[PDB]
Amino acid sequence: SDLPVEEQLRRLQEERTCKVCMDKEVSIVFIPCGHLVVCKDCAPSLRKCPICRSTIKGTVRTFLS
Amino acid sequence: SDLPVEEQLRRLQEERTCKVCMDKEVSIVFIPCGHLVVCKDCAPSLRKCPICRSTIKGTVRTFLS
Ligand code: NA
Ligand code: NA
Ligand SMILES: [Zn+2]
Ligand SMILES: [Zn+2]
Ligand SMILES: [Zn+2]
Ligand SMILES: [Zn+2]
Repeated sequence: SDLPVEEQLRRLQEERTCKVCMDKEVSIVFIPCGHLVVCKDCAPSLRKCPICRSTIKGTVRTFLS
Repeated sequence: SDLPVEEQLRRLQEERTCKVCMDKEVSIVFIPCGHLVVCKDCAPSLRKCPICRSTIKGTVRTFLS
């Protein structure tokens, strides 16, 4: 793709944005699933990953650069 | 911003793309710095993080979703 720019931009914004608050950017990696889908403010409120449903056993704070 | 879409798209592509191979997408988080800047193919060739310069002491495989 090969797809409209604003459509490509929307897809990247979406994958970089928190899946629970739809506001702040992702910054927490779940262990063991490895999803990067929530921000640091939202992570403590979760027992399980929003995407798959693995019970979060650890977390790593990450920075996109 | 408030900036041209193709410019916004370029910035997001760049932050999602490996900083060493400029090809595959980022998928490794460095420990302790927490940078997500390289792919899984490129990570083993590094002793230090490309962005800051922390000596990588561990890694977590992450998936953007
Ligand atoms: Na998990
Ligand atoms: Na590091
Ligand atoms: Zn959030
Ligand atoms: Zn998950
Ligand atoms: Zn790479
Ligand atoms: Zn670093």
